[PDB]
Amino acid sequence: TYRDAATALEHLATYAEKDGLSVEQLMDSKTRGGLTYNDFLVLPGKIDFPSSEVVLSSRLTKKITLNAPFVSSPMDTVTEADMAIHMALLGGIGIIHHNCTAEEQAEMVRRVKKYEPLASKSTKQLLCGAAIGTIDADRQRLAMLVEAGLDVVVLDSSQGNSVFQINMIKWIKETFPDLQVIAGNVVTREQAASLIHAGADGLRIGMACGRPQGTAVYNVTQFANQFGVPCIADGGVQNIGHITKAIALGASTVMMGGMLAGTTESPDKGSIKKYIPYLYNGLQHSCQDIGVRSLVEFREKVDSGSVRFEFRTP
Amino acid sequence: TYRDAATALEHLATYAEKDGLSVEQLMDSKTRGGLTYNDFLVLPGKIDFPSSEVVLSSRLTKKITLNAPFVSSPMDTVTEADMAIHMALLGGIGIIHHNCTAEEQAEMVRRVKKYEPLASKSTKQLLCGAAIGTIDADRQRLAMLVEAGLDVVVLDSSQGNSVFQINMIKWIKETFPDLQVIAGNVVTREQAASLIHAGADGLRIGMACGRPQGTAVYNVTQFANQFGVPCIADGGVQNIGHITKAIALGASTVMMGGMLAGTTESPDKGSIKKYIPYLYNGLQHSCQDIGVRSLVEFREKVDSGSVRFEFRTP
Amino acid sequence: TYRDAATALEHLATYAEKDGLSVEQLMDSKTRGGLTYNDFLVLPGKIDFPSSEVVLSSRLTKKITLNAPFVSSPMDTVTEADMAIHMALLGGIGIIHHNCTAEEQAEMVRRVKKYEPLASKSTKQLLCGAAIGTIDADRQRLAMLVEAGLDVVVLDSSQGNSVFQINMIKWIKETFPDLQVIAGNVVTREQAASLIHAGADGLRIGMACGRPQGTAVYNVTQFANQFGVPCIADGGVQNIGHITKAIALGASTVMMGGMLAGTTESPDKGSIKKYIPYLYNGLQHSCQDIGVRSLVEFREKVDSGSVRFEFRTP
Amino acid sequence: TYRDAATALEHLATYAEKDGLSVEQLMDSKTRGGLTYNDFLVLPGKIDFPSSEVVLSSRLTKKITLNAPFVSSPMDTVTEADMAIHMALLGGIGIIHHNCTAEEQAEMVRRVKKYEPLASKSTKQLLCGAAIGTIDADRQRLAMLVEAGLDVVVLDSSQGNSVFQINMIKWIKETFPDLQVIAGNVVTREQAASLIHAGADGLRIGMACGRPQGTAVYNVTQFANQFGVPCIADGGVQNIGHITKAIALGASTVMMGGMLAGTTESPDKGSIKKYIPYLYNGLQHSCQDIGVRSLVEFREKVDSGSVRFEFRTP
Repeated sequence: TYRDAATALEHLATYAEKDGLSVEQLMDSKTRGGLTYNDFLVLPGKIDFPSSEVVLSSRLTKKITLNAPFVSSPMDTVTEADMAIHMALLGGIGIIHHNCTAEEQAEMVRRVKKYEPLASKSTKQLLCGAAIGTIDADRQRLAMLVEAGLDVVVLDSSQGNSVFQINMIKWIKETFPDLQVIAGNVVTREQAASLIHAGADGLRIGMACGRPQGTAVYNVTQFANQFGVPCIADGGVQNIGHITKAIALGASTVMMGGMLAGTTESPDKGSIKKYIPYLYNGLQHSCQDIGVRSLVEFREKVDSGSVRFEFRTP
Repeated sequence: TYRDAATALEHLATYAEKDGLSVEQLMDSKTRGGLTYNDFLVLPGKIDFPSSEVVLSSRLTKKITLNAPFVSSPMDTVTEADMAIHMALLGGIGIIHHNCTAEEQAEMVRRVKKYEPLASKSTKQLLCGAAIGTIDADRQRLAMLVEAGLDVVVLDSSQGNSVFQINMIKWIKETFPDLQVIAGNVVTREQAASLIHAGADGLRIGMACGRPQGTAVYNVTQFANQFGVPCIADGGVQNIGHITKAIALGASTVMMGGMLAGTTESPDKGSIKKYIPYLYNGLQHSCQDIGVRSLVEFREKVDSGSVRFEFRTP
Repeated sequence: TYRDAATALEHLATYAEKDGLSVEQLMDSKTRGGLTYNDFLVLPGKIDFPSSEVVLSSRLTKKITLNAPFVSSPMDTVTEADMAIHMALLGGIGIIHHNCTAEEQAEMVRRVKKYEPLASKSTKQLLCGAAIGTIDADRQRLAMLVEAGLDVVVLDSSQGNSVFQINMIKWIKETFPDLQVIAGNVVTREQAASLIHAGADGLRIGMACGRPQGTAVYNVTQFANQFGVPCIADGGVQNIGHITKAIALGASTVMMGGMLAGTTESPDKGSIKKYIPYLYNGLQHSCQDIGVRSLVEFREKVDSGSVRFEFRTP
Repeated sequence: TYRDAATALEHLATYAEKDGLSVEQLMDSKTRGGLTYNDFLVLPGKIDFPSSEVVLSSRLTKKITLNAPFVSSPMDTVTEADMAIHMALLGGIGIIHHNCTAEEQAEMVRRVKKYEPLASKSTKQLLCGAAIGTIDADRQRLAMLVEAGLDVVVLDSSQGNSVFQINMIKWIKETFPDLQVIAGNVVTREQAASLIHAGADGLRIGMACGRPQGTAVYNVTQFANQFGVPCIADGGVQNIGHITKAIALGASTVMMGGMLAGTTESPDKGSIKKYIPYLYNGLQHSCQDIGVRSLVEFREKVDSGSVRFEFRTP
């Protein structure tokens, strides 16, 4: 009559595929269309370890790795020296905004770099990022930032795939060889190809014209990750769920803007000194539930079709 | 011109399939995606009997059968001795919560078991269930519950497919052979396989990480029912419609939480002594409309493709 | 360069099919799922006549034809003698409700039948319908209604495909051969087959258990219309758009409940003497826009794939 | 290990198609159904020029080309001589409404034509359009409008594919050979074929009976543009996004109604003298982001599958 319980693990082989969808099946522009994080769930797996064991090391750029995938956005309502210092102490990084004079921006970088476990350090000084535009003036700005000790620059554009930005990337790589460059914003595979070819060390993802973020992250990273170019998901995550899903779909780090506005160190959500640990633990538990011991493993399992997904009805 | 009325039953054969969808067609993760109960309807069939004839006997675990598929959730706002006693008198069962000391929980079980037609009885005493965690302490807790006469234990976890829970299942089966074990929570076929292999007598279904309940119930039970492992649908049903659909998709019993908060016997919806009969009759009428004389028949008809469904637009 | 304007009608042949969807393509339970009237639009065609020319004659049952497809529902808030008289004068019909004693119901019928162009007449007296249940008592009720001059009886059930209703149909046909019987409610092809086989002269369409109305109307009528059994759409139309779409999908007449509550003749929307003409003209204009000169033509064009449809996003 | 950055542009060839959907893939009535502008996004491309270089010249009719695709609707709340004069000065055109006597309408045209860079001019006088019906009286009306200097007439109908309108088109072409005729409204390929065959110089797109605008625009223009018959999108655009998408899908110009109600020159949104430049620049930037240097190029790129799209979930 009924099947033997002892055969339950073996009986999974009478099925053509694993329960749920692979990421490739989920992210089908032809059938499901463009997806946001709220449009799907990640299915749980097997828990064989405590969440405390989960490693969250994350590539920010080709040469920079953080102990956590959290990056503060270059918004004048979010990141200044205070934010950048405290994000780095907590294992992420801060991208200092450029709605300020070049001198003011360099002094903020200098404050971070002069500041004295999970901590993001270069020099042994705290890591610092900063945003610039691709206007002629930003060349002088960048030179000042580099003089102040900048580790990574983010080129700040709604539409990054431009001759202006490509030229800026090429100039930076030639002029400041030790500086890591994150280009963007991009939402398509073609945009990604163009800026990778130009010499980008990382990409920033998000945008009549635009693209649903989940679909953007998947299609850009599916291409970029083949070139070892890590991507930042910058679509305005609001919670641990959004962060887990951004990474699931291919992002290496996640940019936090509105999420961090209102915290103590922003220029009330309280202190980042509590909030980032809360997110860090939340992401450890997400990985635990999914059955992966690191974000590197998480990426590998998803790309192999081991991690499964389900599309959600409205 | 027009076809003869006398040929109407025979003309149904010029059609390739029955009107509406089979459950397999409905629950397609590739086309429709993940479904909740509100996303579909069960199509009516042929009424050849009064609703009063409908039998609602339901398997709780491999060895325990109830006269009705109603199970009270182990929530400190829902089930205590009062609830558990009255659920059992009405042909269902109550799972006593464990947000309390082990001694307090055992005394609540003892109250149920010492209490003196559709009634759920073991000993001739009322059936009682209780929830525990899978922490080391819960081993001592369970021993106390068993001493008090416990018939079935529910392992209480958001994500039940863990080494901790698997170990707990194996220990219980070896230590308390006469005790029935319901494992969970699970939402996937793989999770179900793992806990069935470990020795579960039943599964509890429901859950960044999770799954729409209709899809969860279908895919877990489609696997579990082959092993004679009955599943409890625990996604928070709110009405008779939800209960009918949970069972349609494969659930053997349904867990009621919020539905029963506010009733007289919970620790105003009035008395369960009225409400459960109301639900019992409602489910009889649902079965009647669908054209099935029992929940066993209902399961068989659905799995054979006889019972039909329709997906609902928003 | 550009194509000649003179060839525009001929160039439509380089296309594999007409623009938009056929009704069969629209009403696909596998792809689109279950549809309501709000989920689609009828595409316009070619206007070659004034709307005043549009004929709205509609089959109520195998033997009864009305000058307009409007039927008042058997609700004690909608149809009594006043409503039924005035609906018949305007070319539709009224189904008198049965939330009343059999004597009271017969007197209401008698009032209609004794009352002295588009007018619905049998005898030369106004046509009258009435609802009954399928309980033993309704046999005596029906005998009284028939004595009072009843032309058509509607069997009033949420789920009409029952042994009780089948028995009632067979008894009526044998006992009152001149009486037309509308059976229901049904939502599926199988239910329709059963009640047609029993001897129904018409079907009433609409209903955990149920079906989206557009899909119900299409699938029931696609079957029933082959047997010359006209169907009433009873899903609670609210406007001219709903009425046009119900008929487009296969309904022969449309039942109005809530639409007519609040009018002067119901037991403020004003007088039916104004409202029905307003709907009558609205439906003429709908037919005009679609390019059909009658509801008979409308049915034929839709079933041949000439009339086209478009599914609407939310 | 990782792929070389230098190969990034070449690696795009291992993919079967470009990222995102072609317009033909997007506008599938069978899979996605009927779409509105809010249901999709246009994907960004490569920026190789400043937005100021973007040319927005747009065909209004076979013989009339405007410097911008903006047309004011013939609504008595939107277009009169003031509106029409100022729209023409800004490189678009105004269609004067006909909820007025024929004499009053002709005097409004006369005011435009007698008025003394991007400016729309015929004679060297400002271009003027006007709406008429297809009633017998409108023949005398049109003669008066033509005497006043009318350049283009719009036949004003909810459903333009009628013998009345076809007759009117043929009469106009024969009687006033120098007058350009825009026929409509149409929403289908068949309606378009009929009015093109009759002699229309342009079509106006938009409409129980109707069609989602994005789908209407695509299917009508995909046919009409082959005959060099430019189409006006008249579905009530509200913003720059709507305007960009209407043109993306095939429209040559866009009609603005509600958008322009409340402006200074309508019979507060301020002056059109500011608002139209704002829209003009917005559309230049949209084209820039997409990577096209003109609306002619935009049409060509979209029809070739170069410009890509993404369907948006709710």
